[PDB]
Amino acid sequence: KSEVAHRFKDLGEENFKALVLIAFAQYLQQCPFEDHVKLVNEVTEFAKTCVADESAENCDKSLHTLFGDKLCTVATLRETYGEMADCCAKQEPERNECFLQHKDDNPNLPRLVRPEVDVMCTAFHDNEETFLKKYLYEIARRHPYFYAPELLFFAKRYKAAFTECCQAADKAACLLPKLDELRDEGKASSAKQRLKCASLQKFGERAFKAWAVARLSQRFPKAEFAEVSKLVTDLTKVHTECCHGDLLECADDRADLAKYICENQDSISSKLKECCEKPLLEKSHCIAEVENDEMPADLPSLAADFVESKDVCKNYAEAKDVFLGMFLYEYARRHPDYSVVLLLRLAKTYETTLEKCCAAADPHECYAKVFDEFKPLVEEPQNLIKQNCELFEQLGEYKFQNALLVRYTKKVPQVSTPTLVEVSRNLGKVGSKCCKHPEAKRMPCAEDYLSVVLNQLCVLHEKTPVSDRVTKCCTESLVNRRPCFSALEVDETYVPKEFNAETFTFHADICTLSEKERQIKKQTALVELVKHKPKATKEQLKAVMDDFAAFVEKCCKADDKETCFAEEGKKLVAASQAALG
Ligand SMILES: CCCCCCCCCCCCCC(=O)O
Ligand SMILES: CCCCCCCCCCCCCC(=O)O
Ligand SMILES: O=C(O)[C@]12C[C@H]3C[C@H](C[C@H](C3)C1)C2
Ligand SMILES: O=C(O)[C@]12C[C@H]3C[C@H](C[C@H](C3)C1)C2
Repeated sequence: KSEVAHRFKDLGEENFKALVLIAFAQYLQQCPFEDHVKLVNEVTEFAKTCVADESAENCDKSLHTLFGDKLCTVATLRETYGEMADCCAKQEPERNECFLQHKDDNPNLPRLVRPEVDVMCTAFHDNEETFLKKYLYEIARRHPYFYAPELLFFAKRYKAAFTECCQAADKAACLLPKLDELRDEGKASSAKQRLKCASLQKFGERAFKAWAVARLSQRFPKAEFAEVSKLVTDLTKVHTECCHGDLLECADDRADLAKYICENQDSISSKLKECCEKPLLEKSHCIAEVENDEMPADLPSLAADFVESKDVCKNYAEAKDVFLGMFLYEYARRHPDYSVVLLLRLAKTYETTLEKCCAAADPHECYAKVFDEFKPLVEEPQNLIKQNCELFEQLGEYKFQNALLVRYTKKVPQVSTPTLVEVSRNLGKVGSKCCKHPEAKRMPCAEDYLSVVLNQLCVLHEKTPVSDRVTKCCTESLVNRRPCFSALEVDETYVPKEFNAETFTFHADICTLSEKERQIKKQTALVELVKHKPKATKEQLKAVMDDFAAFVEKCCKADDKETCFAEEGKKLVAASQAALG
């Protein structure tokens, strides 16, 4: 057997060459692109020898062996990576483990600049393969733990955006939003992978299994508990392995679970047919994104099994996690309109009540009201969504963002201005996205996107802590994270930042910036204004922002923009200072 031949045949040459590029860029993060292209060509040539004849020299070696051997042939391995060259002195599997240990998650490479649209469209046009591959390389070496097939899926979407937009009348008006959306989707995917892994370390496999029970049950509600339970057990093993970070082992684990699911469609879901006709590379991806199946009609209420039955405490006590899993399965499959975390809150509530009540002489009487305890937990996120979507509709995206900016600056004014801006804007984007869903779809959508916004915040904060309240929210159970953040109040102890005239000076270019860059400059100033006058009322802030808008309208219409911005700017600042007192 030749695993390399098998992979080449299953993936196809184009996918194989792209995944080899990613694999090498993620380990050899400092080698130039042209060196990688040469590694990829040599691996591909060799793979083709194996495709032609699985008995040919070296074709029977394992992928790990061949990949390691290839890394160890890199002439500059010691000069560039130091310790990582010491990996070559090991045999397998120690060698591969040593390579994994020496990938660098923060590699100190310059930020990837978005060039001008015409520059990008010209290069895309002039050498499409090089254009796309080089950026694949740039991103992969900066995100060495990003799962390589997912990276490849994104690359195909980028390729599609350039293909469409570079042939359009207004290239920029077509392309830039598509790049913005793909940037966000990429970061959401990246953050979800990090979430799952840190969660698995920080909270244990039990927590992750509860999450999976809830999510799979919503997705595959016609599946029986034992089937959901098997998928949960395998999914946990898969995520366990993928977090260890060996791409091949992770891929085999994912492909095995995808094969299982596809051979078992009739006992899992009616929505999988399309996914299960895809080639191996895309199958597991497609399954992970499948829409929820329709739930069975005429499912009974949970009262009989979970409250009224004389056997609740007996069934619970004999196998606690199994019985709670059943509860979560039954609740989730009936509620695809709930967030996963909401379902976990309800399961945790159910658990807390059984633990208390099953020790009493009359358990039945003590847990008789447990379903009533669920009502306020469900209503809290439904009501927050309703209120936020109504506010979003009244204000529009930009002013909604500004309302959040003001409120979150007052809550946690120690956070850096850029972070407050980025978070507030992203929360507004969650509003945009999720408020276009009907009520039924709103809570899962908000959970997913908020999870990435709050994670991006928590990552920043953990690297540069500024607030004990934020620390607490970021380090609590991920279940309680969003309610802990919702419980934040205005900071009563904060000392106003001292006035700085430069902070509130604006220049003529603001008139001609993109809407996004103009917005970010205004939002920055708004945060600074709140940090300076954290007790300003909504009326007072609105008066200042209205003057600002008048000021920008007047100076952007003026002939001599530099002097208007300077002179009208000084008048604005002085007036505003006297208003806010
Ligand atoms: C503030 C921007 C988001 C727009 C929608 C409001 C979000 C409300 C939180 C919904 C609950 C998410 C999941 C949960 O914690 O149960
Ligand atoms: C201390 C007073 C100096 C502040 C002067 C005016 C500050 C401008 C407010 C920030 C931008 C408003 C946002 C907007 O309306 O788009
Ligand atoms: O494997 C593939 O087909 C490819 C490999 C690269 C270049 C181009 C666009 C993306 C990324 C998918 C083709
Ligand atoms: O700015 C962005 O979002 C990016 C930055 C680089 C890499 C990739 C494709 C292009 C160029 C746009 C993402």
